[PDB]
Amino acid sequence: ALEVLFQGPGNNELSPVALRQMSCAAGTTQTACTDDNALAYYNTTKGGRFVLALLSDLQDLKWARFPKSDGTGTIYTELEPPCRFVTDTPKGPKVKYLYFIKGLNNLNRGMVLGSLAATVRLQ
Amino acid sequence: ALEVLFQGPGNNELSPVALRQMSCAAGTTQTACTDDNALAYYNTTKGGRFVLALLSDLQDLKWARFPKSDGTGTIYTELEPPCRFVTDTPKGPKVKYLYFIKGLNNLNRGMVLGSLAATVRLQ
Repeated sequence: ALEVLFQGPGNNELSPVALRQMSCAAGTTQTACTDDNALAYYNTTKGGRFVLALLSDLQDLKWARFPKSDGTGTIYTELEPPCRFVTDTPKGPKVKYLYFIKGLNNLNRGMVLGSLAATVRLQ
Repeated sequence: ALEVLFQGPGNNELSPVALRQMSCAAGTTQTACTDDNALAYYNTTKGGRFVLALLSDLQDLKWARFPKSDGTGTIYTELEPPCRFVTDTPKGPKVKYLYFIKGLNNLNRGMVLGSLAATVRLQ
């Protein structure tokens, strides 16, 4: 499914890599992050899991929480004010909110917007 | 086919719009732009046709030429150094070169990279 063109690994070459999806817990505060109520889109990277955006039904989200792979702790990441779009889901049309990670650069912001576009448009 | 999520028209809403494709003439110099040897991806915009990137088989391109819609003249746009990727075409695998318009901002650069990604990856 979802893909993005990675600027790399070498030269000026372009490699398609997967924009993977995982369930995650978000909320209005760090304490608020209870159960799984959003979908995080991420790249695997030199740091590890790099999360670019969350997709959720809620519009109040300001925080997302991820447990480290290893199991040695958790990370709380700040979300930007969301973006709303409509997509025709199996249960009918619904508003979805797209939260970019706070501080996400314009290139990665564009990669997500281009990558999701065909599936938002599909009915 | 190709789509991108437009940040607009209002609020923080997201609208899927088509990333349209048109044949065009490119070359190593402005004079070199002879016949149709590339594919320009463009948005329709408040200025008119906004071209974001060219896709071509040639790797020597530095210029692209578009006749104005109206017919009152032509535009020569400067291309950035290209990016190469491989895609399995009906005639087998071929290298393609992606030329971003000179000065293209990172958001639009990312939108193109994300939008093309699923079709590069497909066989």
